[PDB]
Amino acid sequence: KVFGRCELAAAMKRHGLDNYRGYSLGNWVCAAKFESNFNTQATNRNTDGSTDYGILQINSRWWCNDGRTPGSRNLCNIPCSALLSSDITASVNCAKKIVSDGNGMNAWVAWRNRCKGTDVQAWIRGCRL
Ligand SMILES: [Au+]
Ligand SMILES: [Au+]
Ligand SMILES: [Au+]
Ligand SMILES: [Cl-]
Ligand code: NA
Repeated sequence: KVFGRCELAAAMKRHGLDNYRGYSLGNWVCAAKFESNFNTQATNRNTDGSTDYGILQINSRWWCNDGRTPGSRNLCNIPCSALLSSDITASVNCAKKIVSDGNGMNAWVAWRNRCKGTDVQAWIRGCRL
């Protein structure tokens, strides 16, 4: 599923991400934009041979099991394919563990490089939330 910006904002808010570990909704929408262009089916290969899955590009190295990432963990205890669903519940619940792990949203290199220190409120401008 390719979400609209405000559609994703509303889904992430309903799923409890607004100010989760202190990160305003705009941060999460900004992250999803630059990670996946709001596309739940987005997959990308990492240099280490791990893969990033779904709207928040969650990595098989640590968080999910894709059956082909040697010497990896499955800390969200999910198949990586669950992160590709039109339903963002698994992505959001896994993202909550990730951002809690000590590095906050710096775990998403695209958040650090493209969202951090920017006016992220712009990502939820005009949305009914
Ligand atoms: Au909180
Ligand atoms: Au992208
Ligand atoms: Au900011
Ligand atoms: Cl689970
Ligand atoms: Na990416």
